[PDB]
Amino acid sequence: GVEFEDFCLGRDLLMGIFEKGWEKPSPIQEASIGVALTGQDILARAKNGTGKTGAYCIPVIEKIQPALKAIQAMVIVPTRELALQTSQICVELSKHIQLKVMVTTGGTDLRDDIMRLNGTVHLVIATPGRILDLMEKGVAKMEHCKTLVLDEADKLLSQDFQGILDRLINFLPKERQVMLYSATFPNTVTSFMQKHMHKPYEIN
Amino acid sequence: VEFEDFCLGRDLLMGIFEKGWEKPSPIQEASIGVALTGQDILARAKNGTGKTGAYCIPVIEKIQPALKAIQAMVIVPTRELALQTSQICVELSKHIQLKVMVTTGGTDLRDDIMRLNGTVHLVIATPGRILDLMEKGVAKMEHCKTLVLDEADKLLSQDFQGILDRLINFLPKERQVMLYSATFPNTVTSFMQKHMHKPYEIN
Repeated sequence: GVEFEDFCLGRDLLMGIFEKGWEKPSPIQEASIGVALTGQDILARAKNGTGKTGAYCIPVIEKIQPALKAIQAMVIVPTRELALQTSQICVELSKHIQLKVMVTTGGTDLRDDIMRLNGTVHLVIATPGRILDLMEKGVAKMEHCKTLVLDEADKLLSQDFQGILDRLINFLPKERQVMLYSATFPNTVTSFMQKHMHKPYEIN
Repeated sequence: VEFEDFCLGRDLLMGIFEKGWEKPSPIQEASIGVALTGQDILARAKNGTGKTGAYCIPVIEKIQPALKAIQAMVIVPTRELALQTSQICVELSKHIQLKVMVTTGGTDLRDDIMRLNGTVHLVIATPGRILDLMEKGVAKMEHCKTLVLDEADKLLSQDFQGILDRLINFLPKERQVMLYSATFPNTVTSFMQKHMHKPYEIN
């Protein structure tokens, strides 16, 4: 049976995993974590549960350098509810790392977010509209953001979002890892992945 | 850049050090991390003990010594390469309770049978001899989840009877295949198409 120690995670992260009660990796975690740690793009068909979240949160947190005071990874979700669920898991998993997590879902005085970004932020969890606004204003600087997670990609690429995911991803460095998770794969998703991703590892 | 940077146990790291391999060669840097994730691998590489180490290191890392069953197999075209490779595996695994067996021409089948009655974790084979032992039911492959084909172009060239093609159907259908070859003629790419799954390509 595959163990979390089999991935060679930092001890601080391992303690957060153990202390959250995750003794052994779930199927989607075992399927994805090892490849995700290599840096290869990831294309995963997954339903909108929460084992999905651990599957991408663990590798995202592992490769963040907390001594580097810059945004190094970003998770994009379609809703506030999902942003809060994902943020809770990241905060829990990174309990023993000095990792600064920022959540924004808009609906607030933009100065709340500007205030936070003037400080140290390692990991951004966001709905796409507000964080794109912060990127276009130059408040969220993306030079070091080498990892992007798109969670519920079919929703994020729907008509609702009016093409802003394409504007968002164009701010990221060209050398970067994209992890895409989605329940369905219509033309919006497949055309996006062909344009922006590089020979991703596919996961059923 | 360093062997320590890959996810390898201290026991194997010691065997790599005592072999005198200071840092991974470029084929090793490019291979080891992906190999450890379980992905099929397609690697263009010319001959050397560096490509040998590129597949021997992750193969050894993933063997569970407490499981007394064949867990990986390496196929090479000559007895002499099998002997060189098994010796490297024994040296790399000096600090691990790992049992390595060679199955090639030049040994009595009665000897192979008696050895396979004991514990064998890793087989280094030429194709004809191991296929014979698998057919006889003596080399039991239920747990052999990793197969390496070294110098595939030579393995698949004169295989007019389809030995390799028949051999691979004795392995678990859920399996990792690592293929290394200097050239990629029709026989090699046809094998890849038929038996491998979306392999990670290395040049």
